[PDB]
Amino acid sequence: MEAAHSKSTEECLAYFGVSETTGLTPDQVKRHLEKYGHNELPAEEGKSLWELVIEQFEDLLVRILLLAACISFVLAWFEEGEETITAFVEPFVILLILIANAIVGVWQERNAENAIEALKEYEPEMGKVYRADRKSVQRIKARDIVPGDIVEVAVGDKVPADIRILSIKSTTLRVDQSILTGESVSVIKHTEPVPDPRAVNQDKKNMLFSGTNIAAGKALGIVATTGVSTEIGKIRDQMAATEQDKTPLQQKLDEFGEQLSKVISLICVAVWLINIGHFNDPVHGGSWIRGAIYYFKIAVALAVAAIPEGLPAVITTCLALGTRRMAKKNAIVRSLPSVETLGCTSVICSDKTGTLTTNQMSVCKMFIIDKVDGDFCSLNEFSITGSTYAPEGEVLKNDKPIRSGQFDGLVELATICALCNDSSLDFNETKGVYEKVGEATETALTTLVEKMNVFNTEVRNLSKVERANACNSVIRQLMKKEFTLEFSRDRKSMSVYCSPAKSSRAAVGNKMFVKGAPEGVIDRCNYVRVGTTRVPMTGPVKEKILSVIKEWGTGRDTLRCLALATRDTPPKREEMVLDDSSRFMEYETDLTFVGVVGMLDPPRKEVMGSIQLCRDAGIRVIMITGDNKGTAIAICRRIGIFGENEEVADRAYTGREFDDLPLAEQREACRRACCFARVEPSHKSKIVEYLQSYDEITAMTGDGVNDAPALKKAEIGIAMGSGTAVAKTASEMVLADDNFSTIVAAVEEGRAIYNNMKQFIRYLISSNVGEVVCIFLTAALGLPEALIPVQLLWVNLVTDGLPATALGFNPPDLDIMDRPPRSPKEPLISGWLFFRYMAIGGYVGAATVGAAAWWFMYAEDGPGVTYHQLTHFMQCTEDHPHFEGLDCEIFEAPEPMTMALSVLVTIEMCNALNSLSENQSLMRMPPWVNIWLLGSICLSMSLHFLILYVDPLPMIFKLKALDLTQWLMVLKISLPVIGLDEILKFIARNYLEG
Ligand SMILES: C/C=C(/C)C(=O)O[C@H]1C(C)=C2[C@H]([C@@H]1OC(=O)CCCCCCC)[C@@](C)(OC(C)=O)C[C@H](OC(=O)CCC)[C@@]1(O)[C@H]2OC(=O)[C@@]1(C)O
Ligand SMILES: [K+]
Ligand SMILES: [Mg+2]
Repeated sequence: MEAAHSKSTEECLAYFGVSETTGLTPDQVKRHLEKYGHNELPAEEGKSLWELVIEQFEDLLVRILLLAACISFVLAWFEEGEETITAFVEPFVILLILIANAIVGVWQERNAENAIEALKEYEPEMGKVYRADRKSVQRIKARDIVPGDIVEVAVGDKVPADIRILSIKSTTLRVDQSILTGESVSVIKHTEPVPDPRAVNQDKKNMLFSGTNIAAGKALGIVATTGVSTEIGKIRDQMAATEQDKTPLQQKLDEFGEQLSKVISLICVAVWLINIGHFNDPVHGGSWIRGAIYYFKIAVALAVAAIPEGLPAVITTCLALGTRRMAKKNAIVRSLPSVETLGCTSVICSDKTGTLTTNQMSVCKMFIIDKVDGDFCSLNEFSITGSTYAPEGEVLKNDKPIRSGQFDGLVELATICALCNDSSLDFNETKGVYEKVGEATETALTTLVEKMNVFNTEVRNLSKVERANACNSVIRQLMKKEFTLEFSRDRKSMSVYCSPAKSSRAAVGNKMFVKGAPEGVIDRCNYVRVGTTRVPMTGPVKEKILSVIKEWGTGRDTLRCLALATRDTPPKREEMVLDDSSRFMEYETDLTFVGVVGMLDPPRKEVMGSIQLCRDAGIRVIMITGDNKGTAIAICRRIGIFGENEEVADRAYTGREFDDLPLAEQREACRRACCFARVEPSHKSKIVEYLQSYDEITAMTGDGVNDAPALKKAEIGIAMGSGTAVAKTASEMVLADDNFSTIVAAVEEGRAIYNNMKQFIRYLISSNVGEVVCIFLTAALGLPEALIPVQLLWVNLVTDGLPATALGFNPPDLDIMDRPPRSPKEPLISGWLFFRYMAIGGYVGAATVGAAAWWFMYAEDGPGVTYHQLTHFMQCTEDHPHFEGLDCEIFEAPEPMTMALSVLVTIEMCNALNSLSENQSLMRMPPWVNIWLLGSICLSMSLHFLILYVDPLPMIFKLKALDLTQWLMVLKISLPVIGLDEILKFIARNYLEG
């Protein structure tokens, strides 16, 4: 029964055909179970260990690599491991990488945490029902509860289903429902219907929501909805229906892999068509099986050359280290790839209280009526110092300090503040500061009362722990608080009914003290207090009171205002019914205005600057607040979201205004809006959707489980460190200190990170371009393998992987927050840069094949063949008494492969430095600029020598070291690559726009 809050207790009982005394019959439970299912959210999504690894191998590059391993493996068993038992080495290495990458997947997944699963923490194991088969109450499993059940809850109970309250057995029922409504304090429940079928949850005063807690009391209810139909259930389903898109880099890599298969596929065909002459060859006289093995030794080399096998390790280690750095700056990143999206944020939607502001409220201003005499009216306005909750401060009139007691209107103002107040103070000895007990707003009032000391209590001789509530306590001993009419939002006030306590001075009698939003309260005043006198409420006095309130709330003060008032002749006690807040407005009529208080919830100190950084970085900032629209706007002005004199008619909206627009104009509103006041959790999600319709990258804050769907949906959901576990698990990032400026500092890192990622991605991939060239020339010409997969893998995982991660530590651009957000569709390599790596790749694939061949042709220690057809090396076995007077195993020699492997290594070290900066020459941007980069390069070079010199490894790698001179040639060949990009860098700077 979705609409139970709007129905009476009788109607709900009749809807289900259940007695409040008996509960459901066993039959009814049977039938209700079948119709409505069990009371629980669905079991976790479907992914198993066997399934996990299949997903690890859906990847296109991973798929190609796997295949490569197989061909490698055949080559092993069908080539003599008796000539070289270092042949079964190649197929093995490949497989291993694939295992690591799949183990990466399962460790990451098994340690991941689903937000929908965090919801289930709000499901109690048990619940209590009355059912017909037994007279006394039954403790049963909560999942066995069914709609129509007569349920019982009490102090400490987590509420098992969405329940329409029937009967409150205790004198009062208080509920902690902060997780659903973000109401900080426990709230009173009642039993009467709530008229509006479209009432938001905060106004369903007669409902208990599944997952919340009973803070006090005891009550009997009827279950309205269960399982997926509850409020927390609807939230689960929104989340589950939310597909989170791939990060831009993820997309670009899938793009790469897609295209990389296509290219590789093309290259294979290419190979075979300059070697199409193999068809004009005689059927007999050729070892085909050696020719076919040749196109497969080259096939596996190709797959290995093209794939940046070390890239996922480098990407993840840079993000990891960025993350550690972010966490020292209060930004706790939950999703490693989020760092990139974070740097892309173009819109930040942020809650105000506690993140743009301190949520540390104090009363800064107050006024009472000084005099009313015709059209003449005079106020007494005061100011109050001290911004903390401490009793430290003074009251000032026209900047002069005054004694509050001297003003009759103020002793009454204080007593209203002291009594119309469910909050208090307490002094903490551990932290050494005063702290709030209750709402921030009301606690500001009890602080105000302490500063006013309106009876001049011997306060000087008072200790701190008792100083906290000292002045308040002498007011609480003057009137007896009989009962209180709790705040509700239909009337936006609350009141307390007091009788005179024992009085030495016989009072007028009972009083009601009320405080609330000024408009409503003031309208219900027929009198204004002037000192101890009372005068009828007139126009000039009203306008004067309201004009000041507007000033304080709407100007640079940005103060939240409460009107304070008392009812001098309340209804007779016996004529009041306290079980239905519907009547409380009527009880709070015919009041006398006594004063207004203005309190401030100040911006965090850093928030000013951050809003300006966002302006500088072209990031829109959207405030979401509970303030009225006029004060929301003013607060925006105060923190720089709006200029002080900027016209913001079309950039500010209330939930009410926003809903009243047709869908088209809701969307246009989101294009420019920077302030939403008094919204519904509904709206956060809608706002995100709209912003995504402008292809925005939206960060969005939240902290309750009611925020969870918007967090899930935003590109970056941002949770509060002090918020719910559920909100955190739905977020890409948690703010350890709740501070908005932490968002902005994380966006900065995200940009710095990605820029450095750009460089080592560009670098590794450009190397793979190169390798693919070498492998291509090997096959295209018909040379002995210049490079082997065993070697190429080593280069791609290790020797290039260290400068790659070193480029992760490229110092950041100083203007990195003076540029607009990066387009998510920005290609990593395109246009002109494409040409640059097109050229560099063409170089290294020639350098590597060259040195290998230079060992063969134009040789000092090689066959020394000057310009011979050592492209026909394969047919040297039978054709040696035909052509060669020389040997033939010289074509499987290590030294050519290690000439190639050495020029590859040396080249990439140089190209790492060309990669320190995209276009800045090492003229203006030296290589010492990256401290760690120069360091890492020297380490890989060691590792080069290690596979050249340490007794086990050379045979494994088909390598043999080269003496004092053969390196000169390695350097002759490989060193120039610097001069190439240094030129192409010069070009971009001076000729194309940039
Ligand atoms: C890695 C090895 C190379 C050989 C490769 O195939 O990558 C290609 C391809 C996949 C693209 C190209 C490569 O194409 C070429 O290199 C031209 C053909 C040369 C053939 C080689 C032998 C004849 C990238 C590598 O070329 C340059 C010149 O660097 C740049 C870029 O890659 C990126 O932007 C990096 C993405 C993380 C992509 O054009 C990319 O596809 C597009 O979707 C992008 C945007 O991805
Ligand atoms: K999200
Ligand atoms: Mg919230």
